Amino acid sequence: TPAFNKPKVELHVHLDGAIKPETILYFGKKRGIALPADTVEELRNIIGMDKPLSLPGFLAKFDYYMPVIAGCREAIKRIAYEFVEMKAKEGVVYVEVRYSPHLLANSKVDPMPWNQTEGDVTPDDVVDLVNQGLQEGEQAFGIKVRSILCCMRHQPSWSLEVLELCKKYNQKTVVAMDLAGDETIEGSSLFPGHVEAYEGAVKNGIHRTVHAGEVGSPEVVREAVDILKTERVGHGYHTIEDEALYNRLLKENMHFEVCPWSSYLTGAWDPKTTHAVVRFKNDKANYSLNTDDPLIFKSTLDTDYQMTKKDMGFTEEEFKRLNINAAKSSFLPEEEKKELLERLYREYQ
Ligand SMILES: OC[C@H]1O[C@@H](N2CNc3c(O)ncnc32)[C@H](O)[C@@H]1O
Ligand SMILES: [Zn+2]
Repeated sequence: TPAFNKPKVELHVHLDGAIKPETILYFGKKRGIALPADTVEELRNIIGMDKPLSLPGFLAKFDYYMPVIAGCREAIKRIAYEFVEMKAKEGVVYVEVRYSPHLLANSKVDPMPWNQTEGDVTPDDVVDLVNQGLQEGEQAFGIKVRSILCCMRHQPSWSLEVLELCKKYNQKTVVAMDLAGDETIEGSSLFPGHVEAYEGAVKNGIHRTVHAGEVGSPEVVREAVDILKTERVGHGYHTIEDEALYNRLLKENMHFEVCPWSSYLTGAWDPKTTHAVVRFKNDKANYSLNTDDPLIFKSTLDTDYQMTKKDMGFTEEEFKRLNINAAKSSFLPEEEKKELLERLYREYQ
């Protein structure tokens, strides 16, 4: 009984937010770095979330383990290879992982992250490491996996570099650019750095996706679509507040990377109101189901499917339909995208 026992497509999930508590414990002791706990169980209760907190409160959880990974090549390549394994077990045939290359490096990064000590793992180096562990997992488990480099809202100076990384690793797993981080930061979507990086992505052919509407107003989503020129909208739950902007995005067939369990734990979705995804399922909108950060939300792709099934009354037909759309909205090249749609239709028969 796993809600939807059929191939799936995940377009929204962060690598640094989907690491096995066991691997975190392994590198914590191997490098001698402190950890909130010394047990996979207790470490799960410290990093994991039980009740709804907030976007700034959920983002702090990363501080507990990111230092144990960042800086180590062996750890960056391993978490990428294990990520594929996880997705292969959940029944996901195609996936798009996203992460901030700068948050995992300890060299050539202005504001050094996690108070690290200068080393040699450059940002361009973490993109290559992740490409290797992701490619190895593809041959060992049998699933297609592409990546997405993120732009941190609070750090616009890194953006232009994220764009160059997308151009250099184009198709070599990297298929797009994203803007994640603290959406509560006022005007973080208009910071010249971000705006310039997305302007170059539009003229260079780099795909785009922007975290918006998760906790901000409809104006933020409007800026990601009009000024940043996104091809997708991470979350976008608050878009319905602006009837005009929502119906316009509904006509343009804008994709909405939805994350149900995540919106409840971050406060992005008030539990006393109907979830936006319900309105999406009713309006036949383009959207996909995702996990966002399984490690911190103590969840699995099935969690979200079981949440929409029991609550919100989602049917298998809707599951096959929202997955066919995710495959159509994926940043795969035409040929590969056709192959994906050919496989799903064959398995959905
Ligand atoms: O994975 C890249 C970065 O994006 C941020 N993430 C993760 N999850 C997440 C959420 O969906 N909303 C906004 N930003 C997010 C984390 O800060 C992480 O370090
Ligand atoms: Zn996200």
